[PDB]
Amino acid sequence: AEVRTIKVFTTVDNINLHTQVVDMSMTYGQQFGPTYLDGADVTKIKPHNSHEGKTFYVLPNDDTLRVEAFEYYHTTDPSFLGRYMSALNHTKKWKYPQVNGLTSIKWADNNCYLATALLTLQQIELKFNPPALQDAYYRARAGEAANFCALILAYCNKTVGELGDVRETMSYLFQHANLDSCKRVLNVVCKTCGQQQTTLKGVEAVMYMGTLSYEQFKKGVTKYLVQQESPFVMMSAPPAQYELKHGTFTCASEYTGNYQCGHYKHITSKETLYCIDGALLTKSSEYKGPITDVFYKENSYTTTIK
Ligand SMILES: Cc1ccc(N)cc1C(=O)N[C@H](C)c1cccc2ccccc12
Ligand SMILES: [Zn+2]
Ligand SMILES: [Zn+2]
Repeated sequence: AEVRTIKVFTTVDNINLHTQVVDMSMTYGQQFGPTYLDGADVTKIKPHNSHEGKTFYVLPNDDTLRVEAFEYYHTTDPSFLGRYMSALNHTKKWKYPQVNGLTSIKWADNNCYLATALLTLQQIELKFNPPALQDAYYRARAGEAANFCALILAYCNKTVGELGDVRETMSYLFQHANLDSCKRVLNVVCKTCGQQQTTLKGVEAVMYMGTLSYEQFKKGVTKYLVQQESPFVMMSAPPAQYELKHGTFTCASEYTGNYQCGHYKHITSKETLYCIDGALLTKSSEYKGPITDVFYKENSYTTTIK
């Protein structure tokens, strides 16, 4: 049989391309292990004349790719690239409309939690350690968030169509952001026992579960905030009917519904109050509803309590 070939580029990061020659009589799986073309799995398919020149992903089956891959994703999960492509295969069909000055995601495949989280990240100062996330966040800020959402699914071990928790997701991303300058000192007091002062750093320093109001946390829940050093704070608690006031907060997640089967919305404080429901938009001067996460910006705070 006539043995024909084409040339292609393989990569793990789409930053280093490595020219390959493929036998057209064999599937890519017989030459590259698993193989993808914008996420679509091409392991079981044989080369086409049109694939010549095009860039193909591969699993890091050789030391170069392993290095390239860790340097780019900051992970060694042997399944990461696969889960990123499969997700990407899906998130590329999503629409990412600009809603109220920000990138959003039209509802599809239970992505309400990804949308609310993508709106939140555009609004708080976050610097990602993995290049993959740095690169995809920057393209994402410009309405091309298909890769950003697909990497989030793969970093948070979720599959398209499953519902996630906003707070759990953001927690994952925080583990990949550079939040080392972040500190938190708490003081707790009893009139009989004593007082316990905790100090927290990093991810734990910007996240709290039990209250939605920063102001309450500075007065007392007796636990009170003594010092906080962070670009922002995330205040979280199980959904409770709550009232947000223009100007007192940056953003917030509304979780309507039941445990692991509800709907998420994002409220943002700009010149007025806006509800960003995926690709839908309402404005209002006040807002009340089932709120679970409030986000407040910050630089430095020190208490006056003694
Ligand atoms: C969407 C989702 C996916 C995975 C997991 N593990 C949880 C959730 C989820 O529903 N979280 C909301 C905010 C929630 C959190 C905490 C307590 C809650 C009690 C009652 C209702 C909602 C509650
Ligand atoms: Zn006591
Ligand atoms: Zn208490």
